[PDB]
Amino acid sequence: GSPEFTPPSIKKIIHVLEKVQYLEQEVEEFVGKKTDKAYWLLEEMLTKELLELDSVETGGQDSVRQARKEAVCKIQAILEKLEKKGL
Repeated sequence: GSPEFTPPSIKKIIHVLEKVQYLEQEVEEFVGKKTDKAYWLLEEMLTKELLELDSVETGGQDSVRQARKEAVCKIQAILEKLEKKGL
């Protein structure tokens, strides 16, 4: 048919990454607390997306390994930003 751009499964990497982008913007607002029930869930939701992306087994996919590592790094930046939003 046609070559097109962006494979089929790659779309998920975008879908998941798109989710992280929204989570980041939410953190900036999030006025939760380090010991708040929402904060736990807030950190919980972030870790959840990271757990989904870090669930692929793969084997010889450089594109996946690169995206997987980059995605996890993003969660790290937000995780700390939240640690200071709680208190």
